[PDB]
Amino acid sequence: SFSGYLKLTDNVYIKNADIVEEAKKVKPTVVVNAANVYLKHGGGVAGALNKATNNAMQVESDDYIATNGPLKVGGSCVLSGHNLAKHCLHVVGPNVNKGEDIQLLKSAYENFNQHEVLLAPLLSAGIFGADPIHSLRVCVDTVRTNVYLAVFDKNLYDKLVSSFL
Ligand SMILES: NCC(=O)Nc1nccs1
Repeated sequence: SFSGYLKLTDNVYIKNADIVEEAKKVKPTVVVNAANVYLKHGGGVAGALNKATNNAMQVESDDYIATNGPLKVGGSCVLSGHNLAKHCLHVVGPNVNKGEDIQLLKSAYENFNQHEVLLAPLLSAGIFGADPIHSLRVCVDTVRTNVYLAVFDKNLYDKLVSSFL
């Protein structure tokens, strides 16, 4: 199972790790993708997860969008986890760099509550522009299921742990 995680709360765990390498080692039931409404996995966590699937995640995502249309900001969809997980939960956190409502971050984390255990990144962090310290706070105050957070950046991981209330 998951190893080397620091326990933050009853159900939230954190590790300085690349989520792609973490998914390949663990092969969790659910890996969370930091998705956009179009499921266009170009950069950040999405680009890295998609590249690990040899673009199979993007091909599957384009078929999903052709059938269903775009997701809502704060929404999610369950697709295949390919070689990374049983399932991928594509969750859309607000992109602050696109002027999206930061209050949607709580709605985005609520999607995690439909899964008993997940491997996930901090929503809206990185190229999505939100404060990762705020994202971790919303995560621990919203998610009740078991979430294993992978933070790629060592310096950010240290800052998150040392500032955790
Ligand atoms: N290029 C790899 C990468 O970005 N991995 C990440 N793991 C967690 C968040 S970002």
